Amino acid sequence: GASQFFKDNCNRITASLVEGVELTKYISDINNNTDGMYVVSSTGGVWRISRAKDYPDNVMTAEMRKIAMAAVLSGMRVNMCASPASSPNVIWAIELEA
Amino acid sequence: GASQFFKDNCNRITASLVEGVELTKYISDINNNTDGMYVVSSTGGVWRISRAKDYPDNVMTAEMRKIAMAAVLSGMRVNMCASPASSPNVIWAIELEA
Amino acid sequence: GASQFFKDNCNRITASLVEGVELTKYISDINNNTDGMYVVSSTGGVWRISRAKDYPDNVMTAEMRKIAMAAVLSGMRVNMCASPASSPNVIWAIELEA
Amino acid sequence: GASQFFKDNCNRITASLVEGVELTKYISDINNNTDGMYVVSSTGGVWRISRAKDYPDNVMTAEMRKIAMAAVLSGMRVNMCASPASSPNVIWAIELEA
Amino acid sequence: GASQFFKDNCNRITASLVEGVELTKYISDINNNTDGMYVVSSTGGVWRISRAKDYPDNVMTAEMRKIAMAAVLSGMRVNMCASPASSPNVIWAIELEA
Ligand code: NA
Ligand code: NA
Repeated sequence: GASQFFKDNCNRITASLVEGVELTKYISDINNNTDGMYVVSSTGGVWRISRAKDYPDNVMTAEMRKIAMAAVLSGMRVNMCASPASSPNVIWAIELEA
Repeated sequence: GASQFFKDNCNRITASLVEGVELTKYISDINNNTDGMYVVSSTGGVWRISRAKDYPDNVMTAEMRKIAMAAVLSGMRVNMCASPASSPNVIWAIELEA
Repeated sequence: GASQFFKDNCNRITASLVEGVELTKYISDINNNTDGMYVVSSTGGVWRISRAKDYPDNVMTAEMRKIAMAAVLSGMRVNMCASPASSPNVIWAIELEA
Repeated sequence: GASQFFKDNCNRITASLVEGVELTKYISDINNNTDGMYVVSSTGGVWRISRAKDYPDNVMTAEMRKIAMAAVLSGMRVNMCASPASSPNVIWAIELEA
Repeated sequence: GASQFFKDNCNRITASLVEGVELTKYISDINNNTDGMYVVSSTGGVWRISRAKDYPDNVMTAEMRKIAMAAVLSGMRVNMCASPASSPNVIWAIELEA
């Protein structure tokens, strides 16, 4: 049950809408090769959270990390818009649902 | 119900007062043409949260994001003072109520 | 009740001590004329939270906002040292109590 | 009680190990000549939390603030390596305990 | 247990995967010899959280510290990828598990 606004914003062949995901793992990694921020779902799916140096994307990425860590802490579900082209798929948008 | 203070400030300007809103979705988006931070109400109404690069407004915008996210986690209601100029309407002021 | 330390530091020449305040609203506002961060108590008293652009005061002002929002979320009471020279009165020190 | 590691790092005559402290107030002050962040224990003990502009102490001092806040909100105890003179004392290290 | 993703990435013979660690202390230290951020587990094992002055690694190390603090606050277990060459061992990746 992603909002219709969230669905409308991720409605293209080059992006994957994924709905009602339970995230159960939140990962920070600064190892070589695998550095980044990730989440893993109850199913075992993995996404990478985008990072960005400057404004405005640095506001949105910081909020993606807060959404991700709140979902893992609370068990709230998220809906995601993600790039299918990248492995793990990179999150382009995320929706935290009560 | 909105504080008299908050109602008076919103009544100064042409923006519209919205009371007792229950926010159920919080969105961060870095897609190409819908980038931003947004909230979705229990009735499906959508608003964008103000963005600002610089001081002092970036203080207030950061707190609007925290108020948004707290309302979504807690189910606390919010009152908004929202501009109709844009789609979705932009939150110019918000009040978290316990 | 306010700590002796908090009370001793609130210089009565320049400010007044307010004890055992229950804050029930937290407001962020970016409108042109009512610009700022505020709190509203259970009795309708309003106060403006101080902001600063530079270190070190912006460490303290960030923590005033965290105390304010935590009090509204939790119902924990605060004590304030507030200047009466503006309306709303401005908070120059705040003490969150467990 | 304090970890052996924490005790080991605070084992000198000029700083005191203080264990099982209940913090019940958390103060932000920007007033003339008392500005700073402080905590008050259940028995009336006062400490200033250190402040630092630059890396790496800006990381640790920000974490000391979050530890103090969390202790006040949760009632979790802390252990401190602190100065041994009259209140208010300074803090060299702080351990939040579950 | 560790996600398959997490386990796959802790793949240097010089590194150690530790699973299902319950962290019970979170330390901020600004002493001269021992400055840093640490966690202590329910069995007394100690680790140092990595630090980084600059983007991008400072995004991940900030999230390491949020993961550690959340774990101590909630009792949620963590999985770590850590380096034995050090005393205390240094965390190069960490997975918070709901
Ligand atoms: Na006075
Ligand atoms: Na000592």
